[PDB]
Amino acid sequence: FSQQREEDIYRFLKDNGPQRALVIAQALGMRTAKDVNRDLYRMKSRHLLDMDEQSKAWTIY
Amino acid sequence: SQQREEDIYRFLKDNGPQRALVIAQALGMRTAKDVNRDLYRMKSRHLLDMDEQSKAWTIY
DNA sequence: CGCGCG
DNA sequence: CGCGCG
Repeated sequence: FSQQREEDIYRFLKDNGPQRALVIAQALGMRTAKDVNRDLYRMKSRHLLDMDEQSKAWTIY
Repeated sequence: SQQREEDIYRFLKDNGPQRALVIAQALGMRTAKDVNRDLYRMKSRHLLDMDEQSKAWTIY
């Protein structure tokens, strides 16, 4: 987390719809999905986001 | 190849099947992540094998 | 290649 | 909790 990145993540998914972790990271200047996954799963635990297990895509809920 | 693999082999040979954490600490390192790259690299070459139940690596 | 895991 | 992942 660095630092309110979850806010940026939230804006991207809100404006671009359901996207995989790799696309989210690249849209924020990062390289791999590992750079944002701990954030995504932290937001998911707080019911901010949710992931479709089939498409591995993250969306706002 | 990277000499460390030879050291992992000797440890498993003398101490028997061990989990990745034990192997790493035996070679001076801290976590399993420090040796997992070598382990699976040796597995693909059929040097080692991991018991999926106990997660212990052995000579195969 | 899914990996979230500290 | 397996995770090797670049």
